[PDB]
Amino acid sequence: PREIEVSEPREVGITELVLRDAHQSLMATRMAMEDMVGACADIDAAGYWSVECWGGTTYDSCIRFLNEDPWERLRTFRKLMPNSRLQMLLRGQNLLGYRHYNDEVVDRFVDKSAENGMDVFRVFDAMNDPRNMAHAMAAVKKAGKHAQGTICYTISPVHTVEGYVKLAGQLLDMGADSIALKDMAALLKPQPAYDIIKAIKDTYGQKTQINLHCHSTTGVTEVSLMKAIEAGVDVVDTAISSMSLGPGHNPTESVAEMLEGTGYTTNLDYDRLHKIRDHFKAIRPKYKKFESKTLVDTSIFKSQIPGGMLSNMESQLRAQGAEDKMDEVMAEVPRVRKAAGFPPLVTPSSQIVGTQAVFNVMMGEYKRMTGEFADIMLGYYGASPADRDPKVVKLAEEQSGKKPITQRPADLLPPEWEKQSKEAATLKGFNGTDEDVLTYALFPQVAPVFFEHRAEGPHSVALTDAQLKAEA
Amino acid sequence: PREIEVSEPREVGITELVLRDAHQSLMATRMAMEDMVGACADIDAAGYWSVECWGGTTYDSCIRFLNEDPWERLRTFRKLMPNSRLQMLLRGQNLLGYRHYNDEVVDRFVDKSAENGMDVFRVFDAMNDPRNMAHAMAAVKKAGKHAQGTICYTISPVHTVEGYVKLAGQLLDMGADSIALKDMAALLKPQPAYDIIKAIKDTYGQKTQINLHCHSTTGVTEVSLMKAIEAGVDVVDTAISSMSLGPGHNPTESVAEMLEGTGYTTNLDYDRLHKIRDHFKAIRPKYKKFESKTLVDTSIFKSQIPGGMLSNMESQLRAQGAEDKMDEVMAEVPRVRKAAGFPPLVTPSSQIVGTQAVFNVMMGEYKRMTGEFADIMLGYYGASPADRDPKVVKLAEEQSGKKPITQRPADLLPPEWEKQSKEAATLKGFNGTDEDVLTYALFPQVAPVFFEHRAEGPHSVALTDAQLKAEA
Ligand SMILES: [Co+2]
Ligand SMILES: [Co+2]
Repeated sequence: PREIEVSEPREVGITELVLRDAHQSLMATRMAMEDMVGACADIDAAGYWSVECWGGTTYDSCIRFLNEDPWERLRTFRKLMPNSRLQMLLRGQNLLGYRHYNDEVVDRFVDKSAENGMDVFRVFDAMNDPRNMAHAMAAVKKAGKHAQGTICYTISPVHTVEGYVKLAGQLLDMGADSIALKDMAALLKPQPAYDIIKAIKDTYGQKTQINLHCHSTTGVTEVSLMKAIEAGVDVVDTAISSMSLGPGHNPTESVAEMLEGTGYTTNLDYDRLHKIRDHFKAIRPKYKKFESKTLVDTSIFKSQIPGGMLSNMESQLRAQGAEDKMDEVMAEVPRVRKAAGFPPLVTPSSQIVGTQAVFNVMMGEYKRMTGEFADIMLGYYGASPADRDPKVVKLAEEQSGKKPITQRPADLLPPEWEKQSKEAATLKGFNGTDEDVLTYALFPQVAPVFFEHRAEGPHSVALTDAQLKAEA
Repeated sequence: PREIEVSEPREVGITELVLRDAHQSLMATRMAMEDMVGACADIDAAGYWSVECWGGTTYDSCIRFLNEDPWERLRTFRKLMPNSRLQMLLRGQNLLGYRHYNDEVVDRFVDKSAENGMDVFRVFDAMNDPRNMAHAMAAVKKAGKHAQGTICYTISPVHTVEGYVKLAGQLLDMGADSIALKDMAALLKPQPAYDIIKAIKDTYGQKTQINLHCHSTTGVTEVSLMKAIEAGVDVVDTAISSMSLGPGHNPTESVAEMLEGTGYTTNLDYDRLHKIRDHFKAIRPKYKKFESKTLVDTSIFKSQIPGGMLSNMESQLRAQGAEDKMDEVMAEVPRVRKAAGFPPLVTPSSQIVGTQAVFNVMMGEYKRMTGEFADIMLGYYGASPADRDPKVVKLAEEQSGKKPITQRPADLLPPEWEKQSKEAATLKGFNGTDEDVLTYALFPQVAPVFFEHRAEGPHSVALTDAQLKAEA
């Protein structure tokens, strides 16, 4: 009988994700605003450390499918949840956009987010390249808001506890007010959860604030949450029980209840949590057309491939006849990833790698690369966790005509704000605010159609109470 | 920074529940035999410590809804899973029946179960009265099979770690080959899971075999499983991922994967587990008409009332108009339970207490008691964990005319085998075996209808592949 050191009795902070990541993961970010605002009061009085309610795919979803202005959604939340720390997910130099943007666009986006009420900015990069997060972090500090540097967790031959402790130091070196360990594919097991959270605390000290964001996709992360807390994690992200599990997250009430008697405790009001649970439990059924159909999947521990990525490929394979070659492409991924430097397999890396893996089982190994893949191999998306296969790099140099870069990609981007400003100002509907110019800069394709319909007001693509009853 | 003692690195045994409890909890025990046998080979080679595949509600379900002979199902499993230890759930002196039976019926039932292949018998009692489990345990030892004494976990003012360690000793005192901690309502939290499993091991020694059966109804039991393993639990019950969570159990693959690096390990073959997962993942959809619609519910931690019990009452309340008195009956339960001696709230105690609670909010407090309730208060179902309110006892004595007893109820039951034998032998279809006589003794009402249709062969009340496609 050995022994395990655990942190002193203490409160554990909880961030509620129901308003953003939960519906983004369980119902394709289609959650309408009218189905959320009725819980904002209770959520505000629940006792959460922070409430994730913006950023991520919600901006896209708002203008693309709900005819809703993300900014207006941010202002209503700021108003309905006055005492809460609002939190968002922002993908560094990419913001919530489709590409890297010149620093001047980042400054404004952060600026307006803060100005409209955002308090905590979780800045992250798919490649885990601290340089892509650098300027975003700065803008956040400039606006006097909380800058949370993010480490996208993943499993690979080059990812080690030491490798994560180093990244933490870089994030702190660039002024991170706290470090977020983000595990979107529920790959973080219990021992690793404990060792990593302990290693960071031991190296930079107990005052270092760390927030653990784990999905429940594989079904082992709630145990990791307990281990992270024993290791001393400061805040853990959860989703209200009526909106949890599956590709979602662990249950807030479940994570709050499991601690009774451990010496660890949460600052949550269970009666409030109970109102928020019922609120979404009544609403969720209307979103049945967008739910996933797998509650637990551990396959990723053997294949390194996340369901969303696996399926996306399977379709590409049928849409091209002989898909049965799935077994072949499922074996090419590991090799393609390695070539790219073992980037964490999250959007967009996951589709970039997945797709390329197909063009390797199809035409031939790198006989032809997509423009996106070539861009990763050449460094236009940043630095990889491990050096990329010089061979495949050269091949990309020859197939693209672009030369490899190794410095922060945005270092080559020219000012564009003025160019954006003018362009958006010619679209019917444009209201003149920077907010709208950002909308156009982030979604050039949708900004037009949205600016023209916005006056109609937001909508819902969910079933109506009528459609619901008429179905069953 | 304090420290927590954990058991030495070691293998943890796993019992698969997919074949019995999983479908009993997720799809009203309607799982057809033709939808299970195709996984028996893989399940047999998976590496499970035991495979729960009989007993519980499956006997009833077989003869009542599937026109299937439980005994034939037991013989096919014994044949398709030759190298596995088969396990079942048997409710002591009640067997799988509707009442206590004279010892001679228990002897035969166990006898035939063993003779038809059952290896591990999990004997338990709703009231946790060791005397009701006593003879069943004996019969199991007589037949040279594994006798697992069961402790139904629950939370109440009189249930303590000490109180459970005592029960364990009684179970061992009556020859238990191992102790099963059964938590049907997912009430077992992590610290309690650790303390109880440690207290038992510390008191009777490390060789004492303990199996932990936890449901996932509240969403905190997988963390309890980790704590039980650190405390030294020997075997934990899980359900294959495509048939888990909700009122079900934790995911077998999830519980197997979360241990990597802890020093704890399982003896499971992940590829086999992968075939069993897909097998049930393809079949499960056909049982959609019987699924529950709540994945996580922690309400029971505040109300002591399990969803199934809560709903059952709510219907009784509407079926009697003013149900809105739910808030009243939900407050009477605690008081009614206390009166009965705080019995664990599982079948049948839960309905007996729930119903009576209504007749207390309706007619008046105990103005009228059901015959079942009177029976609990008088002791015809056995001893309660804590002494019953002498007042309410007297009231039952007066309303029933029955006198209170305190000795094992079966001590007053006369031989009945011969009486059963004759009676069943007059039913059209009866095949003459003791097996059939038992069927009649356990389900007098159904034995007739089943004995007459059995020749038609088993059926399925699930959707057909055709009905499935035609629906969506
Ligand atoms: Co997430
Ligand atoms: Co059970």
